[PDB]
Amino acid sequence: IVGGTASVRGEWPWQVTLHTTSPTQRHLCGGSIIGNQWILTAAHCFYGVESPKILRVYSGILNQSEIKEDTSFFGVQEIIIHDQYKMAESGYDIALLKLETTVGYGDSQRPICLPSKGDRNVIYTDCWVTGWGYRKLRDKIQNTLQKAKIPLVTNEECQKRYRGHKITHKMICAGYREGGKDACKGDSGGPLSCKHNEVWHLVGITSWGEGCAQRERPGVYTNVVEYVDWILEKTQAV
Ligand SMILES: COC(=O)Nc1ccc(NC(=O)[C@@H]2c3ccccc3CCN2C(=O)/C=C/c2c(-n3cnnn3)ccc(Cl)c2F)cc1
Repeated sequence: IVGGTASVRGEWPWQVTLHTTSPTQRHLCGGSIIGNQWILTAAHCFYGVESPKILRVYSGILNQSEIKEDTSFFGVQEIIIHDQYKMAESGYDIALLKLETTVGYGDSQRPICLPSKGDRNVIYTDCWVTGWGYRKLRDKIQNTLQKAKIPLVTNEECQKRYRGHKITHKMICAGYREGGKDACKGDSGGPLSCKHNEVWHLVGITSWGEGCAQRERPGVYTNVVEYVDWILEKTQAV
């Protein structure tokens, strides 16, 4: 996160840190708890990931220093990547992780609500991007979970900012015209959470952008409301 501040413990209880153990253990991507065995993240996180056996999901973490060999995590049973996904810049940048065990809900770890189909017309005024990513393009994974409040940008304005790309309605952009506050390397897959009628909704999945927090280069997120039926298909299968 560029231009962010340290979060408080339990502020984003749906935020997870997805680690890979190959070749050594390290933070790979952010993610969100959406169900007791379901993590919603970005499909691009799994480039070259051959098996779910190298993945570890950590919930209820404020600081990366909380994670040692003895720290409990959730194993990943299945990686489900959207069938139409090719690359982040083309859309469909969405994946589900089916966990090997159930997440026990509490004040440190709980699910974020998916946006409603009726909430497609609603205007979100209080949106936040969170993660352990870089603070500048050449930086490092941060110890403490950072947060930044960012305004949502219309599809029309976002398309003006990205000539040469096709910004579809399955994408949602966010950022200040002048830049300064945005997601950066290591934040991808994490949430873009918006508070509406005192309830937090998973509005976007941190996906891509040209650089980090650049003037007139908003962050591009998977527009979660457009994938609600896909999420239900995968998580509510008979
Ligand atoms: C040695 O340890 C490390 O350096 N760890 C470390 C650990 C993890 C990442 N993740 C990434 O780079 C991941 C990642 C993960 C898997 C496969 C590929 C990629 C590439 C994209 N990506 C981002 O985080 C997305 C950046 C991003 C962004 N940036 C543009 N350029 N940089 N940021 C601007 C706006 C928005 Cl919305 C973004 F979402 C990097 C370094």
